[PDB]
This record gives sequence, structure tokens and C-alpha cells, in this order.
Amino acid sequence: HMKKRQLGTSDLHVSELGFGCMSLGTDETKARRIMDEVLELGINYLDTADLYNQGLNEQFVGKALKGRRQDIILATKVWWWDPSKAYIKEAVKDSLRRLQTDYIDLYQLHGGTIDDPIDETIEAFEELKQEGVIRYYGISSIRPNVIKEYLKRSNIVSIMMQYSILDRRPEEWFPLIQEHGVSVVVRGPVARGLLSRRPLPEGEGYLNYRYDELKLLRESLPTDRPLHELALQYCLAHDVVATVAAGASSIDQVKANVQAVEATPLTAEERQHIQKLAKAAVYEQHRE
Ligand SMILES: OC[C@H]1O[C@@](CO)(O[C@H]2O[C@H](CO)[C@@H](O)[C@H](O)[C@H]2O)[C@@H](O)[C@@H]1O
Ligand code: NA
Repeated sequence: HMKKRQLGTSDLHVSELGFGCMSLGTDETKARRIMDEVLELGINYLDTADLYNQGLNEQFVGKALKGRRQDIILATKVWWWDPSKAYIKEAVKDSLRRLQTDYIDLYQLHGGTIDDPIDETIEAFEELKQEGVIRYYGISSIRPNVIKEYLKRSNIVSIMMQYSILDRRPEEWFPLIQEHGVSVVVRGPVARGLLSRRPLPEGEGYLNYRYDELKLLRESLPTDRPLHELALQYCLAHDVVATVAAGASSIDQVKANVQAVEATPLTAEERQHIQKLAKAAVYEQHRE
């Protein structure tokens, strides 16, 4: 019942819910148990990169892939900052060794800026792709100047962005991304718990929302779906979004995310109501 979407123009067909950001823990047996359940739910997209400062243990994920690697789409990212070709090419070797596999499906640049050596970076990814060490590459960025450079100059297939009802800054860039045949991978779709059952911490805001505005918005949003489901479905209602990496701290939370993603898509009345009710901010920094 887990649907898939094409990632950009690539041959990667990713589950609409992806898995990432878990302390799979200290015990291998239980980590493998968690992974078996993730895959049983029809999730086929595993991103080992840190999201909100938690990644996936590559040694454990490697052991979970045993016997089924061909059916899983594996993503990773690229201490001493060294922005060279040689660094990008050497970093992926480490992940491959830990993962006990010989290719990565999607290799993603984190920490990019417009002052980086952009041709060198693109060349490193293209050389890895031509050699088959990776199948495709992408970036993780909320900087429009970085995004525009890689859309114009490279063959990225994906951009990972923080995106939710409460952070609609990405939407400005969706037409440009889609015109280039690129997809968005979403992080933070539940706004780190602000679009769930957890209390809004008193007095605290979120981006350009004050506390009182978060309270009013929770209450004014449609109530015929749980808020968590409305949040995930709002992200998915945009064709540019290929997959959402929602946070989880347990198998029960993964199962809740799966149930929400497999719910009925938003209609027009629903998506429009949300667009009108929620702020539509833009990025202030790194625009050009
Ligand atoms: O204030 C003008 C205009 O800005 C919006 C943008 O969403 O609200 C921002 O400004 C308010 C007044 O300073 C803040 O209370 C609010 O937190 C902030 O987002 C609009 O709501 C408002 O019309
Ligand atoms: Na614009």
C-alpha cells in the first residue's frame, strides 16, 4: 500500500515515506529488527545522512541490506573541511566499506555554498557516477543561490529541503526545480513536532510564527484529519516532492508515519484552505 514516486529524471522510484535519522542503538540484533520492520512496511528509501543531527548507523544498515540490496535505494551524504574533488571521491569509499556494498544510489552534498569550487564538485560527482560508484547525486540545501547554481550547471536529481505547513519557504522555488526535472526530498515535515499531538511549548515560536499564531493556526487548520496526517499530506500534495523523511524514535512512530502517508491525498479544498491559512514566508538569506 506504499506508493512510490520517481526521483527527478532518475531511475530511482522511491517510497513516498523514506527512512532516516534514528539511533538504531547499541544492540545489533534490535537494530536489524527495526530495519526488517521498516522494509516490511514498504519503505524502500534509506538515507543514512544526518538529519537534525541524527543519521543511521551504516554498519547496521549494511547488515540489514544483506540479500536484498538490489531492492533498496540507499542515500548518503558528503573532522576537517576540505572542499576538493579528492575529498568527495574518498568519502564515499568509507560509506561503501561500512555499508558492505559497492554502489550508492544517491550521493548528496551537504554544506554547499556559492563560494565553493562548484565545477570541481560537479566533476567529482560526475566521475563517481561514470565509474558506477554512485548512480545519481543531489544536494541538501535551503540556499537559493546554491540551488540555482546546481540546477543550471549540474545533473543533480534531488534537493533535500526543510518543508512543512509551517515552513513554506521552499515553495517559491518549486516551479524552477520542477522545470529542471528535479525533485525535492522533504525533511522536517511535522516541523519537529509542532504539527503533532505534542504541546506547543508555551511562549515559543517557530520561524516567523509567534506562539499565539501557532496556537491559532493549529486550531484553524482542517480538523477532519489528524494534524500529523494533514502535515504529511500537505507536503505530498506537491508533485515536485518525491519523498518525505519524517522523524521517528520507535517502530510505532514509523508505523504512524506510514499510516499517515498512505491516507487519502489532499483534495483542492483542503490544499487551498491550508495555503490561505498558513503563512507563506520566503528565504531572506543566500538568495543570489
Ligand atoms: O506584520 C505585517 C505582516 O507580516 C506577517 C507575515 O506573516 O506577520 C509578521 O509580522 C507580525 C507583526 O510584526 C508578527 O506578529 C508575525 O509574527 C509575523 O509573521 C503578517 O501576518 C502581517 O500581516
Ligand atoms: Na521567485
